[PDB]
Amino acid sequence: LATVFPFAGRVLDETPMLLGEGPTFDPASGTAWWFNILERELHELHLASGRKTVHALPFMGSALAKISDSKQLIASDDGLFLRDTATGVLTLHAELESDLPGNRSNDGRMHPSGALWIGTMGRKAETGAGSIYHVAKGKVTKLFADISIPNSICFSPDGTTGYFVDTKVNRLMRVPLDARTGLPTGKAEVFIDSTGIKGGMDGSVCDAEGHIWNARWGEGAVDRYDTDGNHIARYEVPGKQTTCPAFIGPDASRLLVTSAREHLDDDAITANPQHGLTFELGIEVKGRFEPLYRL
Ligand SMILES: [Cl-]
Ligand SMILES: [K+]
Repeated sequence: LATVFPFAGRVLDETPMLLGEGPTFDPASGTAWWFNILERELHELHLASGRKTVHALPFMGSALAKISDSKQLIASDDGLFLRDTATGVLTLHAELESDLPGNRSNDGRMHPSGALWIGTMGRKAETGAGSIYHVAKGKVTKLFADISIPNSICFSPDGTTGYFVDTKVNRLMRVPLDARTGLPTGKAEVFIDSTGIKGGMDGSVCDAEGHIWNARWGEGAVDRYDTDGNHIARYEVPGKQTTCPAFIGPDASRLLVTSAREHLDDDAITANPQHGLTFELGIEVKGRFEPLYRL
């Protein structure tokens, strides 16, 4: 091998996140959204102005989908909730491991059919405690079981392949899908075996050409893979506990990257105060805006 691109981007938000995750962009308002999972915060950044707002949640949100200009869907440890964007009022939409207090939600992403894929996990990453679910029109269907840390959920440009990983295993899987529903039409196949290679495969996006861009926890990097699964580049970022990328900007042509301070000792934070910050890379990407969730 991958070509290394040292960081030449910028800091989008100087506030450090304990566990920055789940970033997404609303092109209609020009606003990036992400979570601070463990602190129950939903962060809002208006890009053009740099105006930052932090919204307190009664649960650990980990994924956000737009429904309309007035409504969003939030996946959390306590279920799936509708959020009114004007008032911030939250209303239960569907249960999601709502009777499993030992688990929380993690990585999730919208399929172009309007269905959400969302991962869950034991709060201590208990082996095999997690799953990946499909949510469409409030109906929840389990897709994959026995996953310790679900991650890297994303989809090919035509909606016909899904990708995911168990971060504890680091074998990125591909799944053939029905593009009209986002449901699998075949079993998962190993696409990228990165087992034993340093760092954990965390959140991913898939660009307009079908390349996967994966945040690598512990390596301060976003790794890019071509459509054969070759590792062609590594884009360095200052926060080493890299968690997730997102396409941002008016042409979905910039890349936002969240990071985390979780577990890091005080000396580590002192040595690198950029742990946990939210960045933009210096390079162009050819992205796509996230699909809307269909009620
Ligand atoms: Cl160009
Ligand atoms: K739960």
